[PDB]
Amino acid sequence: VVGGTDADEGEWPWQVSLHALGQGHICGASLISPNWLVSAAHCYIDDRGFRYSDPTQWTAFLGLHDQSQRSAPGVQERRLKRIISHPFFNDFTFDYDIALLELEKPAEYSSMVRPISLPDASHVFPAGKAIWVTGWGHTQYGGTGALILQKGEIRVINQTTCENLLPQQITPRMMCVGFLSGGVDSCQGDSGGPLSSVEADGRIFQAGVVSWGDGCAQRNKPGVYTRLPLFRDWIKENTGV
Ligand SMILES: *[C@@](O)(c1nc2ccccc2s1)[C@H](CCCNC(=N)N)NC(=O)[C@H](CC(C)C)NC(=O)Cc1cccc(CNC(C)=O)c1
Ligand SMILES: [Cl-]
Ligand SMILES: [Cl-]
Ligand SMILES: [Cl-]
Ligand SMILES: [Cl-]
Ligand SMILES: [Cl-]
Repeated sequence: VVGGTDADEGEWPWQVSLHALGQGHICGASLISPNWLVSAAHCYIDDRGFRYSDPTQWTAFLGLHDQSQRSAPGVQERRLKRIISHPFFNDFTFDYDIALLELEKPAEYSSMVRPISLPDASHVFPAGKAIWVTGWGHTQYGGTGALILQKGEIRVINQTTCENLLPQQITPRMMCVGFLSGGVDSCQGDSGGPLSSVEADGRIFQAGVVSWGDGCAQRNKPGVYTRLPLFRDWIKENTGV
């Protein structure tokens, strides 16, 4: 996250850190039930001789605040049993960039570990709506990740503007969220993490999944996120949640 600040301990208890292959934190995810996470399909693709598609190579850290304090009280580690990528996902256009991760053993809910609510299929997050993005990704494009979880407030951008800013790249599964002036954005290592939207009655719903962007925090180049309402039924069919 570029242009954000340190999250408070326990502030985003659905935010998960996914480590693989002894490389440390790679991608984010969100807790949606005791046994299931939502993430980005693109994080789980074999590449460069590393078998990122093998669920047995991953460790999920729940309740984590600081990557250098993985043994802090309340942090839970879980293995993955399987990774279900959306059947229409592909890594040419990155359309349908969403995956479901099954934990080998259930999370234990606490003040530090608890799920985020999924939005109904009919919900639309309108242009201008404030949304939070969180993660341990780079704090500058080309930079280095954050030890302490970062948060930043961004806003939904008009879909036609999004399409025009990123020509031939934005499908209707994608949503631009950020600022046209830049400054606050997700970045490399935030992929797969949730957008968290505070709704009118104070309830928080997941509003999307960090996917991609042209650089980070640049003017006219807001982050691109997978929309979540479209996938409510698919999530229910595959997880029971
Ligand atoms: C994710 O954090 C990560 N994705 C991977 C994939 C493999 C290993 C590790 C990680 S971390 C990162 C989030 C970036 C969010 N950026 C902003 N909000 N500004 N996603 C990426 O790095 C993705 C990964 C691909 C596999 C989807 N790539 C990009 O973000 C770069 C990019 C993708 C697609 C189009 C463009 C536009 N370029 C041009 C010339 O038009 C850039
Ligand atoms: Cl479950
Ligand atoms: Cl486990
Ligand atoms: Cl939406
Ligand atoms: Cl806008
Ligand atoms: Cl301009």
